[PDB]
Amino acid sequence: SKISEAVKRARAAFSSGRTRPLQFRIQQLEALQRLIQEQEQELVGALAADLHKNEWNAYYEEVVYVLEEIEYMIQKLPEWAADEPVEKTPQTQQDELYIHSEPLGVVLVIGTWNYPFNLTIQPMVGAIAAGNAVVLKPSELSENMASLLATIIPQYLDKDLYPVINGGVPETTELLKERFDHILYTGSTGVGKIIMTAAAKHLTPVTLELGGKSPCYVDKNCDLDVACRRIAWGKFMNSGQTCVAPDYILCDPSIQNQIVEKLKKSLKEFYGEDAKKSRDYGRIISARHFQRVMGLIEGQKVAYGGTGDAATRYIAPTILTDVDPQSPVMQEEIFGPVLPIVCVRSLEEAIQFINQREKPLALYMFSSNDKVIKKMIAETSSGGVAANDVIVHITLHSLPFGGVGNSGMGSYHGKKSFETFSHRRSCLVRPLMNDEGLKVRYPPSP
Amino acid sequence: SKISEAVKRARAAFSSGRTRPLQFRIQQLEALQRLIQEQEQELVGALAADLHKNEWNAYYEEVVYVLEEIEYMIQKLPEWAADEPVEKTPQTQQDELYIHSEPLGVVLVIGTWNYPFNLTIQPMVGAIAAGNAVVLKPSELSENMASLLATIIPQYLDKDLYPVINGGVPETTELLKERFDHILYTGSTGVGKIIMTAAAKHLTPVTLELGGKSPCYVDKNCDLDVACRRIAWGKFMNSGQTCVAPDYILCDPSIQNQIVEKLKKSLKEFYGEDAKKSRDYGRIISARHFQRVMGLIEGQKVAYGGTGDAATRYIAPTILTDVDPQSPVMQEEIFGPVLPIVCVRSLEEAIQFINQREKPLALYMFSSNDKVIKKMIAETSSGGVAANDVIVHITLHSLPFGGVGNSGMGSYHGKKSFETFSHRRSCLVRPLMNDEGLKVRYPPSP
Ligand SMILES: CC(=O)Nc1ccc(Nc2ccc(S(C)(=O)=O)cc2[N+](=O)[O-])cc1
Ligand SMILES: CC(=O)Nc1ccc(Nc2ccc(S(C)(=O)=O)cc2[N+](=O)[O-])cc1
Repeated sequence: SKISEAVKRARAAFSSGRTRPLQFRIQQLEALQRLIQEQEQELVGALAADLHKNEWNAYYEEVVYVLEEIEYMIQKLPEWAADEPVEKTPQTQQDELYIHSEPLGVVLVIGTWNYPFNLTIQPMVGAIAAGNAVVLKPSELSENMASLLATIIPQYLDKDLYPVINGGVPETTELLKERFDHILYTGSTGVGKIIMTAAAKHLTPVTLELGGKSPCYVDKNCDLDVACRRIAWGKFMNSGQTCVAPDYILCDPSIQNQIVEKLKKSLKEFYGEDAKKSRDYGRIISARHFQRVMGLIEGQKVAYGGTGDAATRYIAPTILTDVDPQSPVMQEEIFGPVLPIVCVRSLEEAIQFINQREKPLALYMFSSNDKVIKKMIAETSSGGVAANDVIVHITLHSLPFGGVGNSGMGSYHGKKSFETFSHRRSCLVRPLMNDEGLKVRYPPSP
Repeated sequence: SKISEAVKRARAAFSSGRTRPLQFRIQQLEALQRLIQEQEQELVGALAADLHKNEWNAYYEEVVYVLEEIEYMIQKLPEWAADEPVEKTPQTQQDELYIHSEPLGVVLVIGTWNYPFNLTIQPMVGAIAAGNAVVLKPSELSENMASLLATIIPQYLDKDLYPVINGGVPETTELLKERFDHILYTGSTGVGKIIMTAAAKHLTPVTLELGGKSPCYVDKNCDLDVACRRIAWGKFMNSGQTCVAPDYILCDPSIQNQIVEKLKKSLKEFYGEDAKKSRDYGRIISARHFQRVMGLIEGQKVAYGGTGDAATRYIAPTILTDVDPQSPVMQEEIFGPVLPIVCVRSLEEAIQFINQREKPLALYMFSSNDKVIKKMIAETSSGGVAANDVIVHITLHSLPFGGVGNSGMGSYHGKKSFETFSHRRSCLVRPLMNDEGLKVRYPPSP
């Protein structure tokens, strides 16, 4: 009964109080740091095999953000873990009022496949920092990374506290019968409901980082040269397989073709004339997803790319024009290198378009006008927002990353990770003295 | 069917953007303030009929805390709602980084019966302040308060935005099929799982204020006169029907009888020789609960009280001695005026006793030694903690109130209510100019 054994062993190890001193956690974190350094080439190998990442983007688009998180947490831990004194009242002057931070217990992190290292290990850094045992369940789709982590994690980190669980849906389903103190899951909206249903049975709090279609509004009087380069970058990295990728563009029909053009120009700079020959361009994860993505290109007006190779699972950077909001490519998260352009004739119409759909993980807008930015923000709802750039808003330690509605609940990154994986316990400490002022509360009343 | 209409009307009213300006929210809150003043005697009448509260404790043990919350929120709203600037990095100097607060949408508050006004309206204050539509579902067990709120709420507050839903389990069950943006529920652990299961279907975030047995540890060398007075107060108010009532006592067998004695002494001061003749002493809510509470007194060593009257649903303040941890009275939340005393022979044994059970909403300890206080806190887990008092820790605006594990998830009160009923949206605003520092990210890579 291996799953149950790993969980039981993790719980027992947590109960012994081993994780409580900050020294212990900082050292596990320092062990992770060494893992990342000593296994750099193996990590690159795994990412290359799974997603056709090269050595540069394997580091600068995934791994390096784990390191920065580790470095930041090690540094801020004593301050975060310290009891937090709070505002008193005229009646609680003599009292101590503070918030006490403590671990939840055993935490489950369920990873996903598009960034199989980062989206497994970054949440773990937080949960470790917060003093929890952490059970890991990597995605099977990132087969090479899943198998590597199961090997190297126990080589560096405490064996009982941080077990890795292998498998897929059947194994995952069985893991969710075990009692956890917190569950963090990154993946799809549909599975989020399953995680939550399973969590309810033990009243387990959850953090769900889910999906949706992240809109990208482009304004008329803005510099499209800068805009389209940034959009193309965030859209086409990892072959479009990014939760906060700009999924589609909204723009006035008068600027459509210029956008198409400036995108091509930027794409050619990134990946050359043929993207299949670029070491910087990725591949689709699985055969099933390759076909899903191809099927969305059908019956569409292609302005660029449009072709794919089933063997190596390559899809050329594709731009679609005059796209029908009801067509398949606009009815699901694309998660591939296909960028539809939908026309709207005003800011107000773009806002309405966004609000009639489920709330996205990210919302993007490009504009020189501060008032256009402020209005779209005030009148929409999304997990997070970036104006005049993409992706970057989820890499800053001071901005919590998370969804809302269908794109998720809860958040992590930086201090938020510590908070998410802790219980914040309200404490009141009074002196035990006969206080004559408190005698009014006691019966009988006058 | 008319449940569906109320929700739809509430959603449409929220969609119109009516709740967004702070002016509107403050107005609704000022209307609630008016309600509490103009309906003071009707509220007292309802609480007297349901729980045998008198006019003094109806106000000072319930209603006054709604008022303080309203006054505090009105005052702090502009500050809380304001965009919150966050720490920058050397690379985001030119940028704007802030957290934007926005309503979730339509909020459901499901109330409970023991404090049928406070535990319905206090959460509502927060959800209103945060700019949501708020659907209310009062507990049917507090039949008089449930029926009153359905009458008076629409007289003072916006009719579409803040509907009251009448009924019980069947009506509640049907309400949970509707799509909400947040659900707050106060009640039992068992029903919490149902709420959460229903919430998963729409990925609705939940705040669960649940139950458990709140322990009260009494140390050997502390002044038992002050201790037992405070314990008896918190234990026996509202006839023991309090989520954060000290449920049982843990103490060394050497101080047991003194405790029993000092409790009697305090009880006699509160409610006279016969508590049935005191207008300050409450009654059990329902016939079903009266019997539940009586059945827990059986086969137990009674040291005081022990008798009850089925007609008026009165149970005398009861103290049980040398109680077996395995007996019924120690295997469920008492929620009645029956105080068991369980013997432990050390602090370490008390800690172990607490940790082997489900996590309680509150943990109480009485001691002159701060090192004993600090140790029990560090080595246990509970929703909140009070040392050398009871109840009071959940009445301070700066201490979030909520559970952990089986005692619940999430929290509210003060600023936390505002946060809980909002989405905290991370915003990054960059200038749309050229940035040569950004060039390093674009392919082709080194
Ligand atoms: C900031 C920058 O220049 N480049 C850059 C490149 C890649 C990333 N990574 C990155 C991008 C998106 C996502 S997600 C959650 O939307 O799938 C996750 C990561 N991640 O954590 O690895 C983050 C930043
Ligand atoms: C602070 C003080 O002296 N007395 C005092 C007396 C009564 C209360 N009320 C009070 C006590 C407990 C609970 S609960 C959630 O545990 O059921 C709720 C309320 N309530 O309705 O606000 C709060 C404070």
